[PDB]
Parts: sequence; C-alpha cells; structure tokens
Amino acid sequence: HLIQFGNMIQCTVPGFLSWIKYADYGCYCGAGGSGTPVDKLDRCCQVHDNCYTQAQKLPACSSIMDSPYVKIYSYDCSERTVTCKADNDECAAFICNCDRVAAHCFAASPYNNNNYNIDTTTRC
Ligand SMILES: [Ca+2]
Repeated sequence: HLIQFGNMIQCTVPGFLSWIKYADYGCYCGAGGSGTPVDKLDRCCQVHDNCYTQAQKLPACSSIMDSPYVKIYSYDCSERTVTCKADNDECAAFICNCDRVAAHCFAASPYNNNNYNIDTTTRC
C-alpha cells in the first residue's frame, strides 16, 4: 500500500524531506512517466514504475490492477533498513520488494531541488 511505501521512505532517509518531495519529482516520480529520467533519483522512480507494471501482470496478483497501490504487505524497518517479512503472499511480497528497492534507491541518491515539481510536458 502506498501509505506503507511512504513509511519506508521515512525509514531509509529519516528526517530529511517529507513524502511529497518524492511524489512529484522528475519525469517519473509522480503520476505516469515518460521521456528520459532527469537524474539518478528519477531513475529510481522509473524502475519503480516498471516494477508496479510487472506486479499487475504477475499471475499471483489475479490481474487486479490497483494491487500495487492498495495491497497491504508486511515489512519491517530497523537501522534505516527495510525488509519484507516472509508472511507475505506472492503478490504482496512482490509489491513489497518494489517499494523496498525504491526506498533504498531514494536514500542512496542525491536530491536535486531544481528537479522537483518540474514541467513534465517540456523536460520529458
Ligand atoms: Ca510514475
């Protein structure tokens, strides 16, 4: 669930920026995505998008399109590290890993303010 994804971000990069700073960034962090990723962080989002597209195709998710957005999974946070618990079913587990990888990718990427809330219909 997107709400959990938000908490993961709070897990890997504590006390830096609010969730909204990674919700509308570059050509990929935020509704839809197209063009070339403006930077490494944007690149994290591009992969996350694909991951979500893969979840919708994954047989384990029964073709329920909104699965990666609302499906509730089980994860853990400790020492700024996120892990997906084993008590997750196939679909939930895949979605959890999509977010897990993204959260860690964000934390390992520099944040460029000039790429926040940009005009996608010009830079993408
Ligand atoms: Ca997107």
